[PDB]
Amino acid sequence: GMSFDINWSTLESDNRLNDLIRKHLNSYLQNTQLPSYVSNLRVLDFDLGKVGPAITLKEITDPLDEFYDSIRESPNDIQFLLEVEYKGDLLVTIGADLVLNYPVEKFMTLPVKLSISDIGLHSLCIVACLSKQLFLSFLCDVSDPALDDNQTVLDPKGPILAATKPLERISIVRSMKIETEIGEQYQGQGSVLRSVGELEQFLFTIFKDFLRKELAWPSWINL
Amino acid sequence: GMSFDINWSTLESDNRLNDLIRKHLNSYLQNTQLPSYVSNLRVLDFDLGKVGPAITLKEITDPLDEFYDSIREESPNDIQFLLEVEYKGDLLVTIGADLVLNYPVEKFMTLPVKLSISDIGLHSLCIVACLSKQLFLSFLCDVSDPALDDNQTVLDPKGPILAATKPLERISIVRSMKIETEIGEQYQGQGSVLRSVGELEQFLFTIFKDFLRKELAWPSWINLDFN
Repeated sequence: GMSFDINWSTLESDNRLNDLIRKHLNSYLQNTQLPSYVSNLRVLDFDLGKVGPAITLKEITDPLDEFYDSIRESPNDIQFLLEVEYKGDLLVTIGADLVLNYPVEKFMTLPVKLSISDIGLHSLCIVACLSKQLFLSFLCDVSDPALDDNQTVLDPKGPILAATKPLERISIVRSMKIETEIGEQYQGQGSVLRSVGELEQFLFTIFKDFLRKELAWPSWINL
Repeated sequence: GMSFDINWSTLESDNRLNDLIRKHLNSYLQNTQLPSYVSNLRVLDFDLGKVGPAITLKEITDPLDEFYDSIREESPNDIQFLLEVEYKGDLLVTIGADLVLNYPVEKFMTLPVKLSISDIGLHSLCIVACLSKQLFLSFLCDVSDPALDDNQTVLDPKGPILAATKPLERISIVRSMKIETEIGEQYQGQGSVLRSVGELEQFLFTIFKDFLRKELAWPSWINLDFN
């Protein structure tokens, strides 16, 4: 490709944007139900990073007709079909309050720190634009099995775009790293470490679901 | 900012884009009048590079009306970006030249010679307009151009930038450039050869600048269409 360094300070600040994303994500978190062992989940900080994705424009066409059906509830309009490969420094700092003991009740609360980072990604996205609104979406994973025999992704009767069989499609996100810091007080006993463990499992699944319902086809991010 | 790698291979081409630029640069060279010391100028190879510019968003607006009559020529919502572009990438031009030497006697000798233009410095204000269905890029100004003091907005059509376009009244889009020259090592001894080479390097420098002026600098512009 070719190396670009893009700065949009005057459109919206990195601070501003990061906090917009942070507020969405918090909106997803405080609107999902929480388990036994976690009492409070919130996004402390979000940082999109200084490292972006490798974008490969593969096709350019008119927007899909499902958009026109979406607005019937022209022209000028154009959709990009892009092969996006992200291996960057997106960082989500999440705070939580873990509930410690089965015995008796509510024995102790703990402040805990989780860090979602190093998000791996190879995927097919479409970015459509139609007066006025701009449309970004993650369609597929590049190595998803229903692209075999070179069948174009933009086929509406295809399984991709139909989304008739979500179970069979490989997850958009290929890699992820969730780390967890607790006070050195509690690194000693395994009960705490176990609760931490499935806290990170739960967080993994929660994030999985977030991207599924926000970014994955059929779920749209709209500007 | 944020680091992007953009690839437009699906639409040609690294080869075909390079060869297009090469063909039109050759078109410029073969159509420019030459000094006595250089007989022939030609483009051996062109390579846009793997390194692009640092782009900073500098406001946004609806496209200038000049576009719309340059389309009466022949739509909301079209849009124009005003960009601070800073290029110091790896653009590489390999140019062949025929050197004329006539020291003793007359037209004594001509010398196949090979020049390398590289490290093109650039810091400028560009505008990228998109109207159905066409995308228009043009380099308006140099960042440190004197008609940008007063903080007079560039997009003022009555302002000098956009209206004037006078040949020498705006600092050249191109700030820096480095030209190397390869000749037969048997000729590295003679000073006359080296001096002719120097004059050639300067002349080539100039030529390339005005080429980029005539191709990129407002009111000249580049068109990419989707049809």
